[PDB]
Amino acid sequence: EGMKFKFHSGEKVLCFEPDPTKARVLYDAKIVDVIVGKDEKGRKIPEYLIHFNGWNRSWDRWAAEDHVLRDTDENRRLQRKLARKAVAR
Repeated sequence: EGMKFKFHSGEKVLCFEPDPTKARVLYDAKIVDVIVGKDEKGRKIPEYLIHFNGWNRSWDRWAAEDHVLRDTDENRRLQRKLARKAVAR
């Protein structure tokens, strides 16, 4: 690998809505795999296979490190804020 990974396989996490057509929110999620990938420019980055809790494995997707947050009180609070803001009615 060479590089440093902030998260690890098996780690329960909060992952942002990966669909840009959808409201920004944080899902309860789990790291399922980790590789070295690339950004828009071809520069090496870390990437994570995310399974989203309560969603079947067809929703699994690769995310960049910054789209994933550690599951903490602090990020739980943010999850609440983002979720209640997304209610459109």
